[PDB]
Amino acid sequence: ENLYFQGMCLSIPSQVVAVDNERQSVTVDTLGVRRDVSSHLMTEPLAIGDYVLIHIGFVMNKIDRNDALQSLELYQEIVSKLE
Amino acid sequence: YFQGMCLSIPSQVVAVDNERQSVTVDTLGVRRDVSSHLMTEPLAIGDYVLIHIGFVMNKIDRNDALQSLELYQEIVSKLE
Repeated sequence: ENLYFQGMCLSIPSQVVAVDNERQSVTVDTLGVRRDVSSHLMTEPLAIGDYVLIHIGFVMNKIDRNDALQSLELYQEIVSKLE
Repeated sequence: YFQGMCLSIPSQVVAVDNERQSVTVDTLGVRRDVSSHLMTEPLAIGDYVLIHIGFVMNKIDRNDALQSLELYQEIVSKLE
């Protein structure tokens, strides 16, 4: 699963070349092209010289139910306005 | 970073299967099953969640990565 960046594209092992934990970012090199990326979804702490496989994904964060319920009316109005 | 391009929609947990370790969420009427391992903290039925999208990174063994990269390079030389 972790091999697939998305369903029809193989992740390329990428070397970690910089780590900035105070700014939650890491720089990776993928076949020589460098990209700085947010490190919020790294699955364990990383260091220079580690190799990673990367995929677009997500994690689920809880939100207070009352805040969710109050905000949802605005989300529905947006959908109504833009569909 | 690209999470900055969209607003996560509050989504209700509408089913929980602990034998499969999955949950179902509902986002304005549309339901999806998601792995429970993706919870950042304990969720229960009826809770609301917001996803955080981004690049998930899995560390792999350096030697495996380095040996495989010859094959990636070979594909690139051939296609691109």
